[PDB]
Amino acid sequence: SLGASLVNFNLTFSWPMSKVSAVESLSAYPLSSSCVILSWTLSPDDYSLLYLVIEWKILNEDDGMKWLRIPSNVKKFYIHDNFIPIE
Amino acid sequence: LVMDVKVPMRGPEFWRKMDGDVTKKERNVTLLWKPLTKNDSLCSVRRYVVKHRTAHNGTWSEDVGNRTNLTFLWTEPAHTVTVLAVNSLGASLVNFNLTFSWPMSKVSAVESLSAYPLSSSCVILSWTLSPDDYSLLYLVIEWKILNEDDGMKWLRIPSNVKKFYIHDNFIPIEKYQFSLYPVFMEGVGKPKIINGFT
Repeated sequence: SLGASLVNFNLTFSWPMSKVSAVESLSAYPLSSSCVILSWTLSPDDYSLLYLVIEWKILNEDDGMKWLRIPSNVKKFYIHDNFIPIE
Repeated sequence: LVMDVKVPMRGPEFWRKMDGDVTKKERNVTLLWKPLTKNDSLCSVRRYVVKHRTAHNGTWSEDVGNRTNLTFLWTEPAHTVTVLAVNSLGASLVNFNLTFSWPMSKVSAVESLSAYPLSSSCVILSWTLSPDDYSLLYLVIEWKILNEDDGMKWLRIPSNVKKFYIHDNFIPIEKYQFSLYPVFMEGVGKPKIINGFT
């Protein structure tokens, strides 16, 4: 009612930029049936890496998208979700 | 005042418990079913009638009263049994017929079976089936603590599904043996047996 949000996030779409990688290594370990630790080592970035986005889904599925934003200043993350053991 | 308005819709779902040595042609079959809900039992059920069917003794009906259990001795190679829920106005219209046949007990329908502990009281069971030649009505999953005598519980699974959710207070320290029994018109099929925790 008083105005717009002050701090806002900007996301650019660019196909050549979609060909630029920043993650060297990525691994996931199921800490529990709902908690999974995601570890990653990042390459030395030339373009400004604002943050990361982790997308998890059932493998070999069109839908089921679940995404979470991760700060670019960390190396390990805890993903909490009603994970399906079979999939 | 609640009085039975009509005849019951469908009969109860029942399974068998086997007692006796394998070498015995004659063995005790303990039929176990559940009481019918007001959706099926309508208002009240006065008794259950077990109508048998054999190639020699023909069809004879046995009343078990309100009991949901009935043990009968099976000797003939083929023996069909049907259960009807009789109320103040009549018996249950739709009734399941289950056939016992030792050769037909060697017919398998499940290609692969697996169980997964969704939670302490939730387990998902998945299965892939062989392409059936005999007429398959449904499946019957029997789960019990592995290497135990009693405590087994069974559920009727529709044959059209490939996954089933079983919600029971399983013992986490005890591994459970799951036995999925394919039910055919010709008789009970050969089960698929797996072992898994919960």
